[PDB]
Amino acid sequence: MKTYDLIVIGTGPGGYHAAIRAAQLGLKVLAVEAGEVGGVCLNVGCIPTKALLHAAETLHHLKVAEGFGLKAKPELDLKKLGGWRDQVVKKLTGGVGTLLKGNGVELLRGFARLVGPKEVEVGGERYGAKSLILATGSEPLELKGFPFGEDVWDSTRALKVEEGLPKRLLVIGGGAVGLELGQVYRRLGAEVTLIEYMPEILPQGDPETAALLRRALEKEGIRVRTKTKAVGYEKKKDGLHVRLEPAEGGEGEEVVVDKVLVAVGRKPRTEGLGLEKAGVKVDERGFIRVNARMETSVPGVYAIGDAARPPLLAHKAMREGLIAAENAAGKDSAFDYQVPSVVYTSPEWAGVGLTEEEAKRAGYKVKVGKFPLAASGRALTLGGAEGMVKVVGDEETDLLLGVFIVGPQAGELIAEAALALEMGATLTDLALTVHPHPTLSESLMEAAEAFHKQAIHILN
Amino acid sequence: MKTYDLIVIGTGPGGYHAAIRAAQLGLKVLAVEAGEVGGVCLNVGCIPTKALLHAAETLHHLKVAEGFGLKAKPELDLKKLGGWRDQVVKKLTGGVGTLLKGNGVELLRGFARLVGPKEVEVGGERYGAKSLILATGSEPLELKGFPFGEDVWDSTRALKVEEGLPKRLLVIGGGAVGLELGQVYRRLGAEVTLIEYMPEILPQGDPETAALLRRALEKEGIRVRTKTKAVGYEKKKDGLHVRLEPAEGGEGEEVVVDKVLVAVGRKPRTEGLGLEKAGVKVDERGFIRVNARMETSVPGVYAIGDAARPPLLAHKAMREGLIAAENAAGKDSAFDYQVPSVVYTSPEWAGVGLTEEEAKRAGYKVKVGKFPLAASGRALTLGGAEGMVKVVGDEETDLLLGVFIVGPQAGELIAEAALALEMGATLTDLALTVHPHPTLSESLMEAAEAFHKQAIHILN
Ligand SMILES: Cc1cc2nc3c(=O)[nH]c(=O)nc-3n(C[C@H](O)[C@H](O)[C@H](O)COP(=O)(O)OP(=O)(O)OC[C@H]3O[C@@H](n4cnc5c(N)ncnc54)[C@H](O)[C@@H]3O)c2cc1C
Ligand SMILES: Cc1cc2nc3c(=O)[nH]c(=O)nc-3n(C[C@H](O)[C@H](O)[C@H](O)COP(=O)(O)OP(=O)(O)OC[C@H]3O[C@@H](n4cnc5c(N)ncnc54)[C@H](O)[C@@H]3O)c2cc1C
Repeated sequence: MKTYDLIVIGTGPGGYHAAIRAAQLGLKVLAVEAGEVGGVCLNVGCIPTKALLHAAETLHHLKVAEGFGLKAKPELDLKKLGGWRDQVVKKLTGGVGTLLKGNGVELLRGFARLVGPKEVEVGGERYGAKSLILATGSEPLELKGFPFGEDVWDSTRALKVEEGLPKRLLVIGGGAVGLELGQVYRRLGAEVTLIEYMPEILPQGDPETAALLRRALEKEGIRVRTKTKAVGYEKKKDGLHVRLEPAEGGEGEEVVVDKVLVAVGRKPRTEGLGLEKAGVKVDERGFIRVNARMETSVPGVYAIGDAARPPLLAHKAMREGLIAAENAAGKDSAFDYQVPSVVYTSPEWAGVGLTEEEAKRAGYKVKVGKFPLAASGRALTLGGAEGMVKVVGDEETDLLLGVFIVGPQAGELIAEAALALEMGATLTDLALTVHPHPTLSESLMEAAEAFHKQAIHILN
Repeated sequence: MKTYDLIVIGTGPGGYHAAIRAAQLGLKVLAVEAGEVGGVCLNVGCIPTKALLHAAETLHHLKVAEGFGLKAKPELDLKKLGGWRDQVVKKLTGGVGTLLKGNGVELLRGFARLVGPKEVEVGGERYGAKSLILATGSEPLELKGFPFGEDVWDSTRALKVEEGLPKRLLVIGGGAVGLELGQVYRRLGAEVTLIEYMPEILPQGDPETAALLRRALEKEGIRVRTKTKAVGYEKKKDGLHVRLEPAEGGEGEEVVVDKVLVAVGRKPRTEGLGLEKAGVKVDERGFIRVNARMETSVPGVYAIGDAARPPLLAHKAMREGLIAAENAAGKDSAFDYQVPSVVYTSPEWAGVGLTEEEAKRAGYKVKVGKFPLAASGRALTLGGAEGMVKVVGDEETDLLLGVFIVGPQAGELIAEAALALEMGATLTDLALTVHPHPTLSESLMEAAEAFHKQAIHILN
């Protein structure tokens, strides 16, 4: 049995961050990976999806561009697009491999399973360490009545646009994955229908900005059906006849499509991992129970990322990996941070902090400030202003509580909001910062001014 | 004589901000404008230039897009482009006019001249007020040997691309104006040579990131010559023969172009304004002398924006207008803010805070963190991925001192840095904020980690 200071199972965002940070702190690390280095985000998630979205937005904007004299007869080669997507993925996963090697981390390819609290079995061989970090991630959640197959795709299959685009696609799930892939397919020419069980898409996010995103997608032809669920389907020669019903059940309604993309969630990869042999507690949902130090019920064993707890986001997994690594190295670290969320559709949607309802539930005297991109000079110079910024704060203390953005570059602008929350910023602090003009970032400053009823570019 | 609580001369960014904020505070305001409402930024500066840059970037990106299957046969109608530029300007200036009216601000069209400390003459009529706010802005600075005319353009003329593109253009000035218009013309097909008197472009900005921008421009075919000046020219049959020399004087070198764009600076519009009749002191350069409250040598008379002092930026003028208005309303406000600066070229350049040299002179123990966009996953998904983020801080206290960025969306990312500085953030604070992945904003977080020698995506 080979021994190390730390064994990390999984090399996705969380796992490779843990391995590298642990190595920087002087630990001898072994990283085990059953598939491609880089995990879901780099191979079949964040990266390939953002790549497709960029190509789709570039194509889409050309229609807007006709407005300023740019006439074009764009021809998109899907095979070439798929090739570029693959190249981007390869460059990034290769880069992580080079990073692991350069940091002295040993990389073992195989499926790891615990056989004890501090012993892992891989390919019949045993490996041990005083610390273990479980970063096994998640997988597409299956939906009753829609088993994955040739006609029912998961997000991974949906990425392969070069394998034939369906004329009609039904997307089940109004979360980031469904919205993003849905828009990609629409912009590539497919008829797209998206259904969401909740009253509004992005159910956990601010309903107002989420609604604006839905409206933008509807304007592009995507049929969005909220408070709706898909019960099952029947395969016929003319396509898949899917039965739709109201959220709480009711009168049936049929929709016929060629393919179905199921994006209703993720399932943590914690079964068949040997956790029951190590004493690691798992909750009813399959998530490994952890505290703020990312430590499990077993001393010296940590869990991070999608396998540990929602939200299922990459930057969160990355930070959790650093925390677990630092603690495995003997430090005293803990996760207590504001986690932003972004949807990379066009316009983008981003949020961080508390929604109006959550702030109210928390006991704050909620007050909001809004700034429409229709009043943004920068948005106009970019060919059109679609979106808004909403700031949530306490009117008594002036404390900033949350920020929600819908529009171009929302994902880049939300970092300013995250920093503001981490610094305990007030709405006055946000308004007092001199944002450059003209920029989309200015909308945050103006939304803060609107909160105080003194915005300049809009009547208060 | 008609009397008001406040008279604002000029309706550019500074002027209309002062007029509106004063109105919000209950003052009876009169705003005087000799030309188009909205000033330089909205009519012949920020807005039209950013619009042209966006069109040029959309066209340019098609080359990179070919890399992912996007085939196109672009055709740019310059007349249509100019028409769009005009539409954007008209919508925004019309918007400011609507805001002034909506706020109860009286708008008088004409050229105002003070005739006394608190009295202004317009069109032969007299107007008075307890407070006066001077926001007359600036105009293109003329260069010895290059009087403006048919062959020597100022930025306003350069905006009119629909009036014929020159085969060869010489741009004098390596500031934001020269760089931006130079890139617009190059992307539109012109041969472009740009010269800068100082050793590096963007002389007051971080030289490291400024040099990367220069190199990016040179890669696009723009010939950039620093430490160089233009002495004069002679109009011949084959074009304009311009004599160049080392900035400090020396052997001459001739360059032949069809048109020259002079972008060497601005001159404050303070002559013929009646300041000598009111007792308002002006410095050697023509700027109205003001303190942090934006107060001039005459109680009750304030000056803001380009007419008051450099840097000559829109967001600065806007904030100064708010300060002046608030003080005119009886409050106690003062300008003590970090002012970011942005160049909207591709890649963009942005900076805020202290450069390494300025921090060193300030007495800080300078330490820096750098992160290359070549290591950014998001940058790769957007195609080209060139640029870098540099953070400047104090080693002993960990205090963030300055941030400089060169790359896509640099101007949108700098607001986070500005907020950080206003909040007294340390490099640790910046690194601890969980930035969304994958985003370009992550580069700031990673540059902070690099400062501490523990960045994950690059070897330290
Ligand atoms: C289509 C799509 C788009 C997304 N877009 C975004 C986005 O834009 N932004 C964002 O923040 N998040 C996004 N996500 C979610 C993001 O991908 C995840 O939050 C992130 O990958 C979680 O990292 P992780 O390290 O926990 O796990 P994972 O990346 O899943 O990696 C776990 C790794 O462990 C390996 N592994 C598992 N079990 C074993 C075992 N027993 N032995 C050895 N190796 C094992 C796996 O093969 C894998 O490589 C997206 C997800 C999808 C599906
Ligand atoms: C090509 C170009 C691009 C630029 N790009 C940017 C950029 O991207 N970002 C940025 O921050 N800055 C940019 N600037 C600079 C920015 O435009 C100025 O900083 C800003 O306009 C200054 O605002 P202001 O209110 O002080 O003055 P101005 O906007 O100049 O407005 C002054 C107003 O006063 C009027 N006026 C003057 N004298 C009188 C009088 N006696 N009576 C009545 N009315 C009078 C003028 O007609 C005018 O409308 C750019 C400038 C140029 C030339």
